[PDB]
Amino acid sequence: PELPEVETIRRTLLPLIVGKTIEDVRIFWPNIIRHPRDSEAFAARMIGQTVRGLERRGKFLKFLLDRDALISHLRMEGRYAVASALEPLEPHTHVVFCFTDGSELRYRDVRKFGTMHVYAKEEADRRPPLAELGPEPLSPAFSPAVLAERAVKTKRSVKALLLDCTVVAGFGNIYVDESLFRAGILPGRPAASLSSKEIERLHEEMVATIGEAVMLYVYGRQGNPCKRCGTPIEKTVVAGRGTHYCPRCQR
DNA sequence: GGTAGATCCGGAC
DNA sequence: CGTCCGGATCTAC
Ligand SMILES: [Zn+2]
Repeated sequence: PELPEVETIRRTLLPLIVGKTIEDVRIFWPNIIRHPRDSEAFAARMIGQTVRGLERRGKFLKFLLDRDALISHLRMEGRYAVASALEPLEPHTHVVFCFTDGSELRYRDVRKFGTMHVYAKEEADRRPPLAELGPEPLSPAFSPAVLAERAVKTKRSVKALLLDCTVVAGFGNIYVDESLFRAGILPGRPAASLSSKEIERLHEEMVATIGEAVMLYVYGRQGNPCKRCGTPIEKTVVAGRGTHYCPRCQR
């Protein structure tokens, strides 16, 4: 899921697990667990902790417990569900947190691609994967001035810049293509080639696109007419990713 | 120290 | 049906 979907998950999941105490943690694909390296240690440390909150940073969910934070990334296909311990698990369930009330928080992923890290709460923000995360795209800390500073110091494309999690947190491939289209900027443009007016227009569209979705012009629309000018949308590879643009609207 | 390339994964061509 | 593809490391020029 993208950042707006992660925010929805954070909002809806919290009341379903807040105040529940972990009684067991079952791990069916150990590779999901990244810290501690031993999944038996990951399971053992969670037991007896109560869920106190749920925050989001970028596309990461941070489950706040008594002493620990569990930091979770779903990638494209991960999903959480809260359900009864009496019912059969859905396919591709890799990690289950069993609560003392007979309910469970279940993690499901066909692609087996998500990650989980557990640290003492106070350590979480200074260790992987949160450690070098950039500002929230909807926060004042992400300003056109911060964006200009990163753009001018790199040789990379503007698309590669926006994909960099140290520049802005959790801004997905879909939103990068959509924001660049709305801003009228080609995704292959060197980031340092952007004018001051382009930078602020880009920031503005980034904030609008992501802000709208939390409260498509190009992505996946290749070979189809641009909704603004009727030019067929093109697809290319930029920064190793599928990249969608209108070659007339974007410059 | 910036940055491309390697790495993980399975459903879909 | 070997290869393609997302995000965010981690590795190593
Ligand atoms: Zn157009």
